[PDB]
Formats: sequence, structure tokens, C-alpha cells
Amino acid sequence: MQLVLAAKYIGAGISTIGLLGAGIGIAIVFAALINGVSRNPSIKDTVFPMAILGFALSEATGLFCLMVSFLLLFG
Amino acid sequence: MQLVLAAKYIGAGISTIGLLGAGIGIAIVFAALINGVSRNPSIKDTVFPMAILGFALSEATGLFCLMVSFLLLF
Amino acid sequence: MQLVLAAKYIGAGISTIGLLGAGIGIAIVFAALINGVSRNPSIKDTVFPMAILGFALSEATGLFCLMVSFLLLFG
Amino acid sequence: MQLVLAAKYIGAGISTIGLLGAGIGIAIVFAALINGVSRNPSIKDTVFPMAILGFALSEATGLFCLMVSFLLLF
Amino acid sequence: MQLVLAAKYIGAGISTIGLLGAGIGIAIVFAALINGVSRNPSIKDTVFPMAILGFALSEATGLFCLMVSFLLLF
Amino acid sequence: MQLVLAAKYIGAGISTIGLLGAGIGIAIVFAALINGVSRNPSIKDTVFPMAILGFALSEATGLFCLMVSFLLLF
Amino acid sequence: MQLVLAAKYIGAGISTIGLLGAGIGIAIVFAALINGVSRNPSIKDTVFPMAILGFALSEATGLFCLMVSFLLLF
Amino acid sequence: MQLVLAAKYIGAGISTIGLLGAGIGIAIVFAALINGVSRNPSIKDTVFPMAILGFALSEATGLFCLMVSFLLLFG
Amino acid sequence: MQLVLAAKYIGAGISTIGLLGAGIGIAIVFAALINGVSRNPSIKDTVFPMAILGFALSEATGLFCLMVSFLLLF
Amino acid sequence: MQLVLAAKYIGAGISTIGLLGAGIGIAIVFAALINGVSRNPSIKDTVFPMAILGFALSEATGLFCLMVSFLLLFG
Ligand SMILES: CC[C@H]1/C=C/C=C/C[C@@H](C)[C@H](O)[C@@](C)(O)C(=O)[C@@H](C)[C@H](O)[C@@H](C)C(=O)[C@@H](C)[C@H](O)[C@@H](C)/C=C/C(=O)O[C@@H]2[C@H](C)[C@H](C[C@H]1O)O[C@]1(CC[C@H](C)[C@H](C[C@@H](C)O)O1)[C@H]2C
Ligand SMILES: CC[C@H]1/C=C/C=C/C[C@@H](C)[C@H](O)[C@@](C)(O)C(=O)[C@@H](C)[C@H](O)[C@@H](C)C(=O)[C@@H](C)[C@H](O)[C@@H](C)/C=C/C(=O)O[C@@H]2[C@H](C)[C@H](C[C@H]1O)O[C@]1(CC[C@H](C)[C@H](C[C@@H](C)O)O1)[C@H]2C
Ligand SMILES: CC[C@H]1/C=C/C=C/C[C@@H](C)[C@H](O)[C@@](C)(O)C(=O)[C@@H](C)[C@H](O)[C@@H](C)C(=O)[C@@H](C)[C@H](O)[C@@H](C)/C=C/C(=O)O[C@@H]2[C@H](C)[C@H](C[C@H]1O)O[C@]1(CC[C@H](C)[C@H](C[C@@H](C)O)O1)[C@H]2C
Ligand SMILES: CC[C@H]1/C=C/C=C/C[C@@H](C)[C@H](O)[C@@](C)(O)C(=O)[C@@H](C)[C@H](O)[C@@H](C)C(=O)[C@@H](C)[C@H](O)[C@@H](C)/C=C/C(=O)O[C@@H]2[C@H](C)[C@H](C[C@H]1O)O[C@]1(CC[C@H](C)[C@H](C[C@@H](C)O)O1)[C@H]2C
Ligand SMILES: CC[C@H]1/C=C/C=C/C[C@@H](C)[C@H](O)[C@@](C)(O)C(=O)[C@@H](C)[C@H](O)[C@@H](C)C(=O)[C@@H](C)[C@H](O)[C@@H](C)/C=C/C(=O)O[C@@H]2[C@H](C)[C@H](C[C@H]1O)O[C@]1(CC[C@H](C)[C@H](C[C@@H](C)O)O1)[C@H]2C
Ligand SMILES: CC[C@H]1/C=C/C=C/C[C@@H](C)[C@H](O)[C@@](C)(O)C(=O)[C@@H](C)[C@H](O)[C@@H](C)C(=O)[C@@H](C)[C@H](O)[C@@H](C)/C=C/C(=O)O[C@@H]2[C@H](C)[C@H](C[C@H]1O)O[C@]1(CC[C@H](C)[C@H](C[C@@H](C)O)O1)[C@H]2C
Repeated sequence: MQLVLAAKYIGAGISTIGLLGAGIGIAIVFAALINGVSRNPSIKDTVFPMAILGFALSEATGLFCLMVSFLLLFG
Repeated sequence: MQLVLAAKYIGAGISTIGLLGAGIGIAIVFAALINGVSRNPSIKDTVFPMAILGFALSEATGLFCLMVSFLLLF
Repeated sequence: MQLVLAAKYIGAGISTIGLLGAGIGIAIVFAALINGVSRNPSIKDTVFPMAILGFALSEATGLFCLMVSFLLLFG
Repeated sequence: MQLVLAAKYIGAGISTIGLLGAGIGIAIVFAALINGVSRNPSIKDTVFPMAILGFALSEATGLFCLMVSFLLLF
Repeated sequence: MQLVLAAKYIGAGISTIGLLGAGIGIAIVFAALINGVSRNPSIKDTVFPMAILGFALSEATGLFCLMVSFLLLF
Repeated sequence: MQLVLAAKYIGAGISTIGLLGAGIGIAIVFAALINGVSRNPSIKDTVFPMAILGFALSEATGLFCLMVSFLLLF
Repeated sequence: MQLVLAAKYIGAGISTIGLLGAGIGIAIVFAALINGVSRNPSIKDTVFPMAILGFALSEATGLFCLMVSFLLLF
Repeated sequence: MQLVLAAKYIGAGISTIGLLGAGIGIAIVFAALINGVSRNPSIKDTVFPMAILGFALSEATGLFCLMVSFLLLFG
Repeated sequence: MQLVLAAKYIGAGISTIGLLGAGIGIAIVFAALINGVSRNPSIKDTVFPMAILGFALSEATGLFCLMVSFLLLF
Repeated sequence: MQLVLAAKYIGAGISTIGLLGAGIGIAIVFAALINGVSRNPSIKDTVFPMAILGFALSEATGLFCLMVSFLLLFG
């Protein structure tokens, strides 16, 4: 039982690494939004909803990591 | 059996690392969509389906990681 | 319980790796803000709130990593 | 025997890491497709099959990782 | 106790890895400041405070890592 | 013998990590082909063979990884 | 006690990894300095101190890694 | 000698990680060749041999990794 | 004493990972030098000393990794 | 003695990871050379020696990794 609990806790820590991908990805989307609006201010209403979509889909990959993390810690 | 079970749990956590690739990739697709539409608004209906295709294929790679994670967990 | 405690502490350290994503991502958003405003000074009031939103969403991924780290350390 | 089975499961988890390369690469190809079509709409029919090829070849690297992963699991 | 102590030291070393994000991120912000000012010198006074804010927020992620490090050490 | 066998399986999983380089690299080559052709359609016939050569040389690095993998497995 | 000392030495080695962030970041700042001066020579006196600041702040992240490394070694 | 053999095999696997550098780098050189020739077709005969040199020097780093891998495996 | 000695050797190898940062960073500096000189030949004597400074600072980060490696080895 | 030899062999494998940096870096230099020559063919004789310098300094970082590798394997 000591070994299994220990393994759950190391596994939980490892499971958060993947979150770096969403941290970077979310930023890449918003950088594009900002550069896109600076170059063509009139496009704002068109690209803003695209940024929201991109951020959310990128963020979901981190959510999956965090889900495994919580399953290990509790489930 | 303790050691094997422990290995499954460590393995399950390792199996999520690869999801960082979909995290970045999905974003790269949407960044190109935003930049391409900003430079050429009239191209939006043409490239939007390309971004959806691109994002879905990038995501699938991460979903295959998660699948191995759940195989190990359960 | 030595093995489990040992695992909590190593797991806590591992759980901070993911914070490199927010460190890079936050910077990516601000670099876009700077470049966007340099190319088009008049867009500042428009893109500054987008940069704030972008920072916060990227930052959140780091918060989730640090949350797991502290759970392993203390909770 | 706990050791061998354990190693199979840890090994399978490690084997998914490389999938991050396909997650990013697939995205890089579709980003270029999107940027390329936005700058030159008339080029779409020429570059689209190139992007399909690029995706498939990048994706195959991920299939190889998954193959080793399943070999270890089963 | 020796095993737990060992773990604290290993964990403290692992906890510094994430500082590489701040190392790169601080530099990304300063690169943008430099390129921004070079292309448009008149914008210096506007973008400099933005660069201070950006690098401070990026560096704080590294400080959160170093904090866990020092929690494990002391 | 069990320990050596365990090591072969762990090593085989570790040996697939380097395939991410090919995943990204193949995609970098195709991105350049797409952007190159979009900017200058007339150059297609010249740059396409260069892209085949480039992706083949990039993918071979991944194949060298997979070879070590299969040496350890079989 | 072999365990604690061992952990100090492994931990110290791990603690240097983050230095890669300063190696890349320092380079990113100087690249921007170089590109910025090439595009606008008259801006040199304004951007050079900014690049010194950027280097120093990126470098400090590496100093923090090394600090933990020496704390573990001694 | 079980422990030493085990270590040779894990070490061999680890030694292939470095090959991702050549995989990315080789591609970076060829992408520049393609982009360079697209922008200036007449420069092809000049830059093609530079791309060949670049590929070979990047590739060599991968050769060194594979050399250690095979030394661990066989030598 | 066997375990401690073993830890030093594993540690020494881990301590070299961070050199990848100087490997990339040195290159980033020289890439900017080449591109800046190509676009503005007359700026060469001004930026060349900047590249030498940039490369040396980037390299130092890797040299600090190697230093920890040799401390552990000997 | 089993433990120390095993450690030397794992350490040797780990020591080659850093080579990926030179693999990528060498390529970054040559990509710049190629793009620089495509844009300004007349600059070739000036930038080629700079590429050689950059490649060599980048390559030396991989050499340092490989040195530790060989010290572990033999020394
Ligand atoms: C499906 C994937 C994501 C969904 C995105 C939906 C986007 C639509 C869009 C309109 C957003 O909701 C948006 C931009 O308005 C938004 O983020 C809202 C909710 C938010 O309040 C905005 C305005 C905001 O100011 C943020 C920065 C807020 O101040 C801070 C506290 C939240 C940060 C954050 O990352 O929240 C996440 C996120 C929304 C994520 C978002 C994801 O759920 O949700 C939260 C809350 C629910 C669970 C617990 C998730 C777990 C993560 C790991 O998936 O964390 C929560 C915890
Ligand atoms: C949703 C996620 C984030 C929320 C963002 C909200 C943004 C809106 C926006 C208007 C902010 O309020 C903003 C820009 O004004 C801001 O960040 C303020 C609060 C901040 O003081 C800024 C201006 C500032 O000066 C920074 C650089 C300050 O000097 C230093 C000490 C703080 C750095 C830092 O990272 O703080 C974090 C951050 C706000 C983050 C921000 C996150 O909470 O919060 C803190 C506090 C709670 C926990 C401990 C988190 C953990 C990190 C990893 O998320 O760190 C705290 C501790
Ligand atoms: C080199 C091998 C690859 C082949 C590519 C061939 C490309 C040609 C091109 C015309 C395609 O067929 C294309 C674009 O039409 C296509 O992918 C179709 C079939 C696909 O349905 C498209 C339209 C689609 O909508 C996708 C996004 C679909 O909605 C989702 C569910 C599938 C995602 C996905 O990654 O599937 C993969 C992929 C095709 C990949 C593609 C690879 O097989 O195959 C699948 C099935 C086989 C195994 C399990 C692989 C594992 C990956 C990691 O290699 O995933 C399968 C599972
Ligand atoms: C935030 C702290 C940093 C401070 C930066 C200050 C910058 C101001 C700026 C005017 C400098 O002084 C500058 C550019 O003149 C400078 O660095 C001088 C002192 C330096 O001699 C320059 C001209 C030089 O030629 C360098 C390349 C020199 O030849 C070589 C031997 C030094 C490389 C090096 O990295 O030194 C570091 C660095 C200054 C760093 C710089 C940091 O201390 O310090 C050293 C010494 C202290 C510790 C051991 C650190 C460890 C690193 C990883 O933080 O390395 C020392 C060891
Ligand atoms: C100095 C380092 C490299 C030398 C490069 C010399 C370049 C000069 C240039 C004119 C070449 O000869 C070039 C472009 O024509 C070339 O690569 C030829 C030989 C090659 O056949 C090309 C055109 C080719 O078609 C490739 C894609 C071929 O189809 C496939 C099967 C080979 C891929 C590959 O990576 O081979 C490597 C490579 C040449 C590498 C190349 C390296 O040796 O060699 C091989 C053979 C020796 C060992 C096993 C190395 C290990 C790798 C990791 O270095 O792989 C071999 C096995
Ligand atoms: C100081 C750091 C580096 C020195 C660079 C000097 C550059 C000057 C420049 C004129 C070169 O010599 C250059 C471009 O002409 C060159 O590489 C020559 C030697 C080479 O023959 C060129 C023309 C060539 O065609 C290459 C691609 C050749 O076909 C293949 C077999 C060599 C690849 C290679 O990476 O060689 C390395 C390299 C030169 C490296 C280069 C490094 O030593 O040297 C070799 C041989 C000596 C030792 C064993 C090193 C160990 C590495 C890890 O440092 O490997 C050797 C093994």
C-alpha cells in the first residue's frame, strides 16, 4: 500500500508537466490577436471570437492533464 | 502486484506529457487563422475549415496520449 | 509512511516544471503588445486589455501547477 | 516478474512523449497552409495536397511512438 | 527520516527547472522592447512601462519555482 | 535476467522520445515548401525535390531512434 | 547517510538544467540588439542599455539555479 | 553484472534523445534553402552547397549520440 | 561510499543538459549577426563586437553547467 | 563496484542529451547564411566566415557534452 500511494503522488506531479503546453499555447493565440488587431483594427470583432475558441481548445489539453492529476491524487 | 500497480500510476502520469504538443499545436493553428484573416478578411470562409481540420488532427495526437493514460489507470 | 512522504516532496518539485509555460507565455503576450503598439500607437487602449486577459489565462495554467505542488506539500 | 510487467507499463507511458512532435508538426503544416492561402488565394488547390502530405508524414512519427507503446502494453 | 531528507534535496533541484521559462520569457519581452523602439523610437516612453510589467510577471513564475525550492530545502 | 529484461523495455520507451524531432522537422520542411510556393508559384518544380530531400533526411533521424528501440525490444 | 549525500549530488546536477533558459534568453536579447541596430543605426545608444538590462535580468534566473546547486553541493 | 547490463540498455535508449536536435536542425537548414530559392531563384547553385554543408554538420551531432548509444549496446 | 560515488556520476551527466542552451543561444546570436550584416553591410564593425559579447555571455551559462559537472566528476 | 559502473553508463547516456543544442544551433546559423545570401548575394564572402565561426562555437558546446560522456565511459 506504501508503494502505491507514493506512486500516485509522483504520478500526480508528473501529470502537471503537460500544462506548460496550454500556458504557451494560450499566449500564442493572444499574441496573434494583438498583432492582428494592431495591423487591421477593423478586424477586431471577427478575430476576437477566434481567439476565444483557440484559447479554449488549447486550455482543454491542460485540463486533461489536470484531470489525470486529480484522479491520481483522489480517485 | 504493488509494484506493477505503482508502475501503472507513474506510467499514467508520464503519458500526459505528450499533451503539451496539442496544447501548442492547437494554438499555432489558431494564430495562423487570426493572422491570415487580419491580413485578408475576404479569405475567412476558406481558411476557417482548414483551421478546424488542423486543430482536430493536432488534438488527436494528445488524445492518443490520454488514451494510453486511461489504459494504464484502469 | 517514509516512502509516501518522500514521494510527496519529489512530486511537489516535479509539479513546478509546468510553470515554465506561463513564464514563456506571459512574455509572448507582452511582446505582442509591445510590437503591436510600436507599429500602431493609436491601438494601445484596444490591445492593452487583450494583453491583460491573455496574461491571466496563460498565468492560470501556472496556478494549477502550483496548486498541485502545494497540495502535495501541505494538503 | 513484477519488475518486467512494471517496466512494460512505465515504458509504454514514456513511449507516448514523442507524440508531442506530431502535435506541434501537424499544426506547423496547417498554419503554413492557412498563411499561404491568405496571402495568395489562387494557390489553394496546389498547396492543399502538399499540406495533406506534410501532415501524414509528421503524423507517421507519432504512429511509430504509439506502435512501440502498444507493443509494450500487449 | 534519511529517505525523506534525500527526497527534499532531489525535489529542491527539480524545482529549479521551471526557472528556464523566466530566463527565456524575460528575454522575449526585452527583445520586443528593443525591436519596437528601433522601428519607432518615438514610442519608447509608452512601451517601456509595458516591458517592465511583462518581465516582472514572467519572472514571478520563476520566483514561484524558487519558493518551492526553498520550502523543500529549509 | 528480470532486471535486464525490465531495462530493455524502459530503454525501448525512452528511445522513442527523439522521434519528436522528426515530427517537428518534417513539418518545418513542408511549411517552407507551402510558404515558398504561395509567394512564388513558378518555383514549385525547383523546390519540391528539395523538400523531399529535406524531409527524408529529417525523418531518418527518427528512424535511427526507432531502430535502437527495436534492437532493445527484439 | 549514503542516501542523503547521494541526493545532494544528484539534486545539484538537476539544478543546473534551468541555466539553459539564461543561455537562450541572453542570446535572444543580443539578437534583438543586433537586428535593431542593423535596421536603425542611430538607435544604438538608446537600445544598448536596454539590452544590458535584459541580459542581467535573464542571467539572474541562471544565478538562482546555480545558487541552489551550490547550496546542495556545500 | 545484471545491474551493469540493465544500465547499458537504459543508457542506450537515453543516448538517442539527442537525435531530435538533428531532426529539427536538418529541417531548419532545408526550410531556409526552400525559402531562399523561392525569394531568389537565381541563387540556387550558390545556396544549395551551403545547405548540404549545414545538413552534414547538424547531422554529425546526431551521429555522436548514436555512436554512444551503440557503444553502450555493443562495445 | 558506492552509492555516493554513483550519484556523483549520474549527477555529472545530468549537469551537461543545460549546455543545450548555449548551443542554441550562441547560434541565435550569430544568426542575427549574419542577417543584420546582409541587410546593412555598413553596420558590420558596430554589431560584430555585440555578437562577440552576446555569444560569450550565452556560453558562460553552459560553462557554469560544465563546472558543476567537473565538481561532481572529480 | 556494480553500482558505480552502472552509474557511469547511465551518466554517459544522459551526457549526450545536450548535443541536441548544437544540432539545432548549427542549423540556425546555416539557415541565416542561406537567407542572408538569398537576399544579398554580394554579402556572401563577408557572412560565410561568420557562419563558420558561429557553427564552431555552437558545436563546441556539444563537444563539452561528449567529453563528459567519454570521461564517464572510459576515464
Ligand atoms: C472548455 C475549456 C475552457 C473553457 C473556456 C471557455 C471560454 C469561453 C470564454 C467566454 C471564457 O469563459 C472567458 C474568457 O470569459 C473566461 O475565461 C472567463 C470565465 C473568466 O472569468 C475571464 C473573464 C477572466 O477574467 C479570467 C482571467 C479570471 O479572472 C480567472 C479567475 C480565471 C482564469 C482561468 O484560467 O479560469 C479557468 C478557465 C476559464 C477554464 C476554461 C476552460 O474550462 O475554466 C476553469 C473553470 C472550470 C474548470 C474548473 C476549469 C479547469 C481547466 C483546467 O479546464 O477551470 C477556470 C478556473
Ligand atoms: C487568473 C489568474 C491570474 C489572474 C489575473 C488577473 C489579471 C487582471 C489584472 C488587472 C491584474 O490584476 C494585474 C495585471 O493588475 C496584476 O497582475 C496585478 C495584481 C499585479 O500587482 C501586477 C501589476 C504586478 O505589479 C506584479 C508584477 C507584482 O509586482 C508581483 C508582486 C506579482 C507577480 C505575480 O505573478 O503575482 C501573481 C499574479 C497577479 C497572479 C494572477 C492570477 O491570479 O495571482 C497571484 C495570487 C494568487 C496565486 C498565488 C497566483 C499563482 C500564479 C501562479 O497564478 O499568483 C499573484 C501572486
Ligand atoms: C501516415 C499515416 C496517417 C495517414 C494520413 C493520411 C492522410 C490522407 C488524408 C486525405 C486523410 O485521410 C484525411 C485528412 O482525409 C483524414 O485524416 C480523414 C480520414 C479524417 O477523417 C479527417 C477528415 C478528420 O475529420 C479527422 C480530424 C477526424 O475527425 C478525427 C476523428 C480523426 C483524427 C485522427 O487523428 O485520426 C487519425 C488520423 C487520420 C491518422 C492518419 C495516419 O494514419 O490515422 C489514425 C488511424 C490509425 C492510427 C491509430 C493513427 C495513429 C496516429 C498517431 O498515427 O491514427 C486516425 C485515428
Ligand atoms: C543579475 C546579475 C548579473 C549581473 C549583470 C550585470 C550587468 C551589467 C553589465 C554592465 C556587465 O557588468 C558587463 C556586460 O559589463 C559584464 O558582464 C562584464 C563584467 C563582463 O566582463 C563582459 C564585458 C565580458 O566580457 C564577459 C563576457 C567576460 O569576458 C566573461 C569572462 C564573463 C562571463 C560571465 O558570464 O560572467 C558572469 C556575468 C558577468 C554575471 C552577471 C550577473 O552577475 O555574473 C557572474 C559572476 C557572479 C555569478 C557567479 C554569476 C552566475 C550567473 C549564472 O548568474 O556570473 C560572472 C561570472
Ligand atoms: C558528416 C555527417 C553526415 C555526412 C554528410 C555528408 C553530406 C554530403 C552530401 C553530398 C550527402 O552525401 C548526401 C546529401 O548526398 C546524402 O546524404 C546522401 C548520401 C543520401 O543518400 C541522401 C541523398 C538520401 O537520399 C537519403 C535521404 C537516403 O535516402 C536515406 C536512406 C538516408 C538517410 C540518412 O540519414 O542517411 C545517413 C546520412 C547520409 C549520414 C550523413 C552523415 O554521415 O550518414 C549515415 C551513415 C553513417 C552513420 C550510420 C550516420 C549516422 C547519422 C546519425 O549521422 O548515418 C547515413 C545512414
Ligand atoms: C572547435 C570546435 C569545432 C571546430 C570547428 C572548426 C571549423 C572550421 C571549419 C573550416 C571546419 O573545419 C569545416 C567546415 O571545414 C569542417 O567541418 C571540415 C573539417 C569538414 O571536413 C567539412 C568540410 C565536412 O565536409 C564535414 C561535414 C565532414 O564531411 C564530416 C565527416 C564531418 C562532420 C563533423 O561534424 O566533423 C566534426 C567537426 C568538424 C568538429 C568541429 C569542432 O572541432 O571536429 C570533429 C573532429 C575533432 C573532434 C574529434 C571533434 C569532436 C566534436 C564533438 O567537438 O569532431 C569532427 C568529427
